[PDB]
Amino acid sequence: TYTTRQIGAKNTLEYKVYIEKDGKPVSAFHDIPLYADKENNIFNMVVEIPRWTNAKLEITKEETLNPIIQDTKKGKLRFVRNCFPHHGYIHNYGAFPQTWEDPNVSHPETKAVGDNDPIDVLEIGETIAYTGQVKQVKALGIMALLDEGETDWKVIAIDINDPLAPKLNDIEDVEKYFPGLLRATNEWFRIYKIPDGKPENQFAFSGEAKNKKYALDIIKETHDSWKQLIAGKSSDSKGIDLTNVTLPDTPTYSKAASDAIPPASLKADAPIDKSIDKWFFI
Amino acid sequence: TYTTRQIGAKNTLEYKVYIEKDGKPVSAFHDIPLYADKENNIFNMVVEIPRWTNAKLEITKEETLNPIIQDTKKGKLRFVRNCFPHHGYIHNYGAFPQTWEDPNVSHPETKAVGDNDPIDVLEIGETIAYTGQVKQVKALGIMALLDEGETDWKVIAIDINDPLAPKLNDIEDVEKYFPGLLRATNEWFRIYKIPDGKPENQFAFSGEAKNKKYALDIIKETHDSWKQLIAGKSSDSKGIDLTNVTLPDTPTYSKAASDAIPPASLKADAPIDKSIDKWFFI
Ligand SMILES: [Mn+2]
Ligand SMILES: [Mn+2]
Ligand SMILES: [Mn+2]
Ligand SMILES: [Mn+2]
Ligand SMILES: [Mn+2]
Ligand SMILES: [Mn+2]
Ligand SMILES: [Mn+2]
Ligand SMILES: [Mn+2]
Repeated sequence: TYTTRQIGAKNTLEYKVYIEKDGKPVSAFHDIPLYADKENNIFNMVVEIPRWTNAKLEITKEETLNPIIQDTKKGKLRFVRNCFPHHGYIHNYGAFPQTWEDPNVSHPETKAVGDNDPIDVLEIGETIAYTGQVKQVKALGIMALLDEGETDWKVIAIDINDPLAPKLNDIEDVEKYFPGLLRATNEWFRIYKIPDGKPENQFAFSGEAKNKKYALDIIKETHDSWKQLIAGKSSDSKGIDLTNVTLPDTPTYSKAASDAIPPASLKADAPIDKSIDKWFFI
Repeated sequence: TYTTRQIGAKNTLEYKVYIEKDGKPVSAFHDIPLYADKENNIFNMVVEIPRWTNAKLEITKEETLNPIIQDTKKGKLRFVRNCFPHHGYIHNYGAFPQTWEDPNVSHPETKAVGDNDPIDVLEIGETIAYTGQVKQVKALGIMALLDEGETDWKVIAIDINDPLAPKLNDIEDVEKYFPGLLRATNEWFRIYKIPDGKPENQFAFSGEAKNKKYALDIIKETHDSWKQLIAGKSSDSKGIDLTNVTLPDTPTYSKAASDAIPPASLKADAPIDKSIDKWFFI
């Protein structure tokens, strides 16, 4: 069973969320299996950001056991702005562990290098998830986002426990049960950084959402890039901390890393500056 | 100075918010002056529901001093559902005190009786308001909503402290600085109750937002209806509690009413059922 270990208050620089496997901290990047049920195409998704929130939380590549922490820009805590008609993130957002968008190679389909991070997942179920939650989802499709010129695929998925899950089997079903969502998803990733002064992003395939099979191929591909990385065979690992406690066959395996993680110190959320309330009409 | 006296925890049946004037509870319906600046037409708006929230809090007509209490449905707290692409309410929502949508007569403009409540206000500023907040706003326009067949005007307004207030002077400026807000406003009020089993709402004037001049005229007439009501001259007050502590000339004036209100008993917000998370595509 996976649980979370929180250090500090949310919305502070000291906030860290470690994922625990049976009470013991494990690497959120390397120790959680990508597949919950391989042949049935059920995956383990690590949730970073709950729907309708702004704090840009992410699994950190540079710290041991890769806790989830808030991203920073110029020494300041990072928050995504509200762009009409959306309120913060419009999906439960996270990544698939044991995957890597290889920055060392130009990807053929997008003609750009990867963004140096596990592949991204948009979970569309009704329930709002929590930071550090490990959930089982099934893939429905995938969108080729070129984020600031880098390959940054967005997998469309759904918690297997969602009431609609059995009725969603491929990308065509998303438009059927969630009309307008794919259109709103394309728009969201194109414009979410404009309030920060960044240019609009673009999508390959004219923003088309590829089907489940295509999505599976990309996922497995990024999983193989991770296999190379964790074996220590990448030409450039970019300072990613490869410490893990469940892969004894790897050179960075260390059972003792778990014991070095500090105990939980869950404190009440810190306040967020009122400027984050603002709705941008871009 | 207007402050708030909170009884209980937010999101519970016992939650009440009384508005205080210099430390003394006053009627949120009758004792708060409609105009903050009559010559400049600056109005006092009582905030019921903050933007992006769901609890349907309202000024209560039947309780002494008319505190803000959450509406209920079948013994349970009433929450408005999230209808794609909106999250809860898309405006800071409230009312103008000392106004009344008269249910005893059919309004010439819409040919329907009033909904028996203070006229409604949509405040479009960037900052998220708080329940029980008395804010000064300028009127920009008005929409003729026929809610379940009753005259239910919606005044469009903005906090005079908003950074864009100087630039917004009439209805046309809303589309100029908040493109799409009006269309979204039209859609929100048409569909927000479909998930509750209600039929879609309608708008007179083809759902067009009338200008400031027009709005001022309607507010004036609802203010005159209230003047009749508070005087005890309405043919039927529908059981509304007309107790007030600032209008000596009225038969229901009673200064001791402030003293009967118990002291503030603020508690931390109570959790909201996860079912409220659900996004409806209707
Ligand atoms: Mn990032
Ligand atoms: Mn990511
Ligand atoms: Mn990105
Ligand atoms: Mn990414
Ligand atoms: Mn009502
Ligand atoms: Mn109202
Ligand atoms: Mn109504
Ligand atoms: Mn009303």
